[PDB]
Amino acid sequence: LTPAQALDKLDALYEQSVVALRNAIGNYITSGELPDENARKQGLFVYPSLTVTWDGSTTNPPKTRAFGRFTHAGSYTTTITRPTLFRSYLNEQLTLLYQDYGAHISVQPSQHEIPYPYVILDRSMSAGLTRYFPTTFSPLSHFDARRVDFSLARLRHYTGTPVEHFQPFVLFTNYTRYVDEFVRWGCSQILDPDSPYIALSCAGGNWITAETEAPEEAISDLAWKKHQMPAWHLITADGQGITLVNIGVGPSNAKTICDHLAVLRPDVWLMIGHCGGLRESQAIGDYVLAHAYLRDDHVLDAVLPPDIPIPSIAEVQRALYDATKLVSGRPGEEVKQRLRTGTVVTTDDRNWELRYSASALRFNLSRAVAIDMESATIAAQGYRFRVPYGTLLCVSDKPLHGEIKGAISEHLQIGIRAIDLLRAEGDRLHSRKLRTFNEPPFR
Amino acid sequence: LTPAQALDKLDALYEQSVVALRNAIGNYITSGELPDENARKQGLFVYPSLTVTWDGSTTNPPKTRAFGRFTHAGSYTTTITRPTLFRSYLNEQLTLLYQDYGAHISVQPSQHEIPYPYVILDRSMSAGLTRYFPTTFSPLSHFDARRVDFSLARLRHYTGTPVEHFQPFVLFTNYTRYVDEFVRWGCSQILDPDSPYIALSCAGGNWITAETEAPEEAISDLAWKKHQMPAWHLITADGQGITLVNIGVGPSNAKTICDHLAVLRPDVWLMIGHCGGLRESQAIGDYVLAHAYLRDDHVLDAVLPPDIPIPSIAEVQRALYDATKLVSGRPGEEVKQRLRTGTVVTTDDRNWELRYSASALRFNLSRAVAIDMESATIAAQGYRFRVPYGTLLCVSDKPLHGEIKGAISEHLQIGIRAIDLLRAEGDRLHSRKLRTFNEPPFR
Amino acid sequence: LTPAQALDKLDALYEQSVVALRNAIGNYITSGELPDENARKQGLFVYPSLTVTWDGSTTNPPKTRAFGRFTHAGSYTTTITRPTLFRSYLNEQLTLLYQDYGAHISVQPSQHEIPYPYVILDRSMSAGLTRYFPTTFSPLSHFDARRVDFSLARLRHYTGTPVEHFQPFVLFTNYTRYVDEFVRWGCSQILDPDSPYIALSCAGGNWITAETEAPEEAISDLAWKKHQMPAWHLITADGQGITLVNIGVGPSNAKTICDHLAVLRPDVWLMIGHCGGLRESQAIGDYVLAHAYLRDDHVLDAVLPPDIPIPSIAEVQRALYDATKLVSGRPGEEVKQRLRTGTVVTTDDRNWELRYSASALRFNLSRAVAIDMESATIAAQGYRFRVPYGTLLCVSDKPLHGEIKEGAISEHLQIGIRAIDLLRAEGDRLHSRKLRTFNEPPFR
Ligand SMILES: Nc1ncnc2c([C@@H]3O[C@H](COP(=O)(O)O)[C@@H](O)[C@H]3O)n[nH]c12
Ligand SMILES: Nc1ncnc2c([C@@H]3O[C@H](COP(=O)(O)O)[C@@H](O)[C@H]3O)n[nH]c12
Ligand SMILES: Nc1ncnc2c([C@@H]3O[C@H](COP(=O)(O)O)[C@@H](O)[C@H]3O)n[nH]c12
Repeated sequence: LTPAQALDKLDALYEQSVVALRNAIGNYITSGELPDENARKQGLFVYPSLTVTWDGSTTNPPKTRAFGRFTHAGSYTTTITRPTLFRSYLNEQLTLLYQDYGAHISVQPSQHEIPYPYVILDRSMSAGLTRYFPTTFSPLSHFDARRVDFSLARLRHYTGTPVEHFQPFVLFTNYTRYVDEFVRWGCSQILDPDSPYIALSCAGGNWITAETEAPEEAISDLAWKKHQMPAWHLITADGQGITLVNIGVGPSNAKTICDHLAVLRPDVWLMIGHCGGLRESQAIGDYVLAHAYLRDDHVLDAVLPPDIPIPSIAEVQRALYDATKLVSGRPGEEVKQRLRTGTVVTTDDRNWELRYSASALRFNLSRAVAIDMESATIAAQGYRFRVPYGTLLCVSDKPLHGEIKGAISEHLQIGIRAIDLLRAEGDRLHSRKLRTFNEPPFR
Repeated sequence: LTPAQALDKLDALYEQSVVALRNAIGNYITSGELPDENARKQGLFVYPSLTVTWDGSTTNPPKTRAFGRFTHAGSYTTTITRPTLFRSYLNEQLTLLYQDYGAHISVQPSQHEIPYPYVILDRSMSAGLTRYFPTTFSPLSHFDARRVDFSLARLRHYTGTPVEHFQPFVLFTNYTRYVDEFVRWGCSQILDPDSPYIALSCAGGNWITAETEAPEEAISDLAWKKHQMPAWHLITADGQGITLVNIGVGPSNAKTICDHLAVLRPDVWLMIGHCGGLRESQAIGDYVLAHAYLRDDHVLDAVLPPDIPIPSIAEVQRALYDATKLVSGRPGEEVKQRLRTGTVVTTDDRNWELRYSASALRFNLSRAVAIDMESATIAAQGYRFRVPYGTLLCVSDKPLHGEIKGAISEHLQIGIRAIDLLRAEGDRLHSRKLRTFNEPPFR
Repeated sequence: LTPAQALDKLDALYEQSVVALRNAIGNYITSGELPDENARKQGLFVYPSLTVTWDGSTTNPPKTRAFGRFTHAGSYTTTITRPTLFRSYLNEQLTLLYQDYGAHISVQPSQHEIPYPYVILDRSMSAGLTRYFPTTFSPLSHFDARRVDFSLARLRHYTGTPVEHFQPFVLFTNYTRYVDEFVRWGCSQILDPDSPYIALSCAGGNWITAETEAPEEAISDLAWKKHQMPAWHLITADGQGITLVNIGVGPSNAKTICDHLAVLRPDVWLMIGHCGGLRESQAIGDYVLAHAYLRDDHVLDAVLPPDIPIPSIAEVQRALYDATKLVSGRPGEEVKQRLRTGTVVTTDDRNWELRYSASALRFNLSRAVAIDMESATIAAQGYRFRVPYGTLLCVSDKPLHGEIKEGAISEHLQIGIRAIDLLRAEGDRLHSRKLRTFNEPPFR
């Protein structure tokens, strides 16, 4: 069975089950009719199952590639959802295993039923539905159908945007003004015929395009009230645009959003936000490129102990560095005056200043250069879900030197230019630094 | 007071006290005569004291330099030992503060007496000596006279080498064969009139030079029997040679040697040794460039908690990388097949294999690429003492894939070439990644 | 089946499999030929299996013996390797269970194949070998064939000595000069016709005997360069000599060496080395007999938590004490002036002095008397592997009293040797129940 064939059968089996489930739900709601146990046990409401086998024999397999590899011979399977949404991804991944290892692809109904909430009111019916309907050999991919549907639903909820509009290159900010600037620059790019950017999905619903009646409707103020972490997508025909998510504040929220965004398998996400500068030689407006993180955020301690080192992705580091040279003033070694590369402390205690003594030893021990509340969490999540990551913050205050609580446009530009550099980079973006011993074949 | 003047007064006060102490000791040994309390209380056996003051006013001070900087106005002092041995260092450091800040230098006797053992019997004398003789602002430097004398004495003991022969660029190895190769290459370089290398200090005493009668006396086999960590110095006229220390095995020993070597203020130390490859795609003989460390060595947990991130020094990382391209085969992106960049696990349990299950979770969580017993320790110590560091290991076995327990020359060459690249690098070697908030002015 | 019979069948089955494996390896290397799955599944490359059963019925079994006992009825099994090397041991152990409990012995092929590396080319073969060949009830013994072969190979590597030269009485030292003194005394004993010592296996290869051409070749200086922990064996006809291992420095190394030496089932191992004296009344050259250890070595925390008490073996303690009286002058309570019995601190931080304050509280809390870097580790390992242990250190410095870093070396080593003698004559009184676990394997 081939890639194109596998995709088509997945679409078929999936479409069939969702329709069969929607059908049964309608029947129950109108005539209190229930589905037959036999049909269900036969895959009536089941997710498609994708299996890929490898015999182990191959001339010279990709020993250096970061993804799309086999660590051993055997069968790798996974339930699948929304094949259309994941068409590109699934195609590309299956193609790599097909052409580089001559793997045996096969599709068939799984043993897992689709929870009815994902195929769609009242509350009395809620009692019956949950009673008679579905509610809530190595891994071929990181997440299974259940986990993916779970996160897609949630993404829309926190983002106020359809998941089909998310681009592979993500930018995260903890400062509102950045989206204003992003949207402005975005609309501007859409009007330029030479720019690949043809649309702008906005949190709330707005869909700005070149044929739009007064693109002022871009930023809906009501967006921040109904969505915890509003997103904005600058789309391109080939889906290689830029997504910007205003994550808000705190490690808790940073963890939450990454938990979901991870299922879309981004190519990279960068943290472009504010931070407090801890060094006297630092000036408000300066940049900090994190080369390491002092994880005082707690939120991920249980799944990733604080002593597990979270490294820097060299490719992303150069990108941020180079992009900073270009956009910010003249290049050379002069950047040093405006850019500091060092360790960033991420805390879950905004008011850490009320306890400086207790913190001072840590800052000193870590040679801390800046402090924020999202960096380490985003980076750690990137690391956990094999999503290249990077952090370039901008000093907005100097807590330790009597300057507690513009460069916005420039800062955002550095982020965007970095994206550009990484996009052209092609596959050099992905390395083996994030690969696990039991790494799934799919990227 | 000027740099040259300060150095001269330091030499004087120091020379005087050591002679005065040596004198008093001889008098006691021969005639049981004791020193007079008044003279001592007047600085008879005291170390010289170096004080540097800064008013705070200066046009535009070095805001980007890694060392020789003032974080605030005030006086910085420190006791000093062996001014001749530290002549270059002290001169350079004082010149920087003198010319860039117009700092006020001053020398005077301290309140600290030189422990008699450092200026050099039955149980009867030792009893008297320790009874009647000395026994064992902001800081201007990292270590004080007592701490420095303590380490110099120890360095000679573990190394079997005079401290005056140590060079600024250090190489560490946990494999004996590396010194054989190093000495061979070393003697070879001494015979070449175009090579800056003019001498080779050897563990045990040997001093090979171009005018030597059969330089076969180089490696004294008795060296490993009388010295725990034998060193070899390839010296140059300007003292910019290469020092190689065979550290032996274990985190304990790695910690010990660095504790002392740190007082000589090296420019950099690289770990060039063996390790176990943890990945199936790794082949014996491949190289591992550490970008992070999983500190399971324990030995430094109390002074530097395992959650404090130990970063990579970019400059050292590139030098190790480039040096690997040059020396090892052809350049390009092909290095990837021979070189893996990733996280190294340093353990204090050589037989960790006897407990794979317990370890496996850690290896996986850290994306471990290799495992040794000294790396993280050496790097952590470098970090602690502000000594740029780096690690480039060579896979000598594959514990997880059966194969358990020429390239040596190549490996060593990579280390040496890296040193060369860093030496030419000049000051770009030192960055601010290791600076503390209360960083002493002296490098 | 009887002891002698079991030994013979073990030798047979083992010899057969090793030869069968060596054969298959040769075939692959020369003709790329692979073994047949059926033969292997039939015990072609398999280790012998030793099983001992007990019905539970017996007049009056040894209720006080430290080893060779049954806690309950049932079958006890274990894979076995190098039956020749372990002939004495295996025979003695099987004899005890046979005659004291009338146990049912039986030998047969196991389900475990011998990893090819233990029966010993190039690099392009390593890939194939590891692909087509074997790579790297209740237990009858502490270690199985896999674990034993693993350690034997390693012992030779760290020691620079063939495993069959190791004696039951082991001495550990962290000071080079002790081997010089040991070898000297050793050669001397070999020349004396009244001494049971007939040979001296040396690290590196040398095999000194009475018929040797200038026994100066004893200590090969190159030994410390090619072997991390050089050993020296003073052998006797009945293999009851003394083995000396120069372990070097650190808890890591102390742990490593004991991990391997334990499979040879020593009768005892003593730590005879230097330490720092922490008491003002202590004089350089004094002795310290450890009655307890403050484990600040870390290296064994995971498998043996620091709060599990590591006790002193009374028999070993008396031997060390008496030996000290004899060798170090006259007996009586006059030893007190030269010998202090107390708690020893074992750390993995040689430069602990750089943090005295942080340590002071601990030293004080434990009534610490000395500090070193190997004792607690050696002792803990002995405890873990049921190998009687003891520590008698010699103060080489006084870190806390201005005396920071030999005739006494010879005396110290003599105390160690005399202690061994006392323990050797002690017979079985050496082994007690203080090290027995609830699920203790029948074999010593
Ligand atoms: N001195 C400081 N301490 C902690 N967090 C921050 C920040 C960042 O700014 C945000 C905090 O916002 P407020 O400064 O409005 O409380 C956080 O998302 C955090 O990443 N800037 N300066 C900081
Ligand atoms: N699989 C492994 N596990 C732990 N350490 C090592 C080493 C290294 O090898 C040395 C240990 O030597 P041996 O392999 O001779 O015991 C240590 O210095 C350590 O850094 N190589 N392979 C290793
Ligand atoms: N004051 C002290 N602190 C720690 N270890 C030791 C030792 C022992 O001496 C050895 C250390 O050697 P060096 O004293 O040459 O560094 C270790 O094996 C250790 O057991 N002697 N004195 C010591």
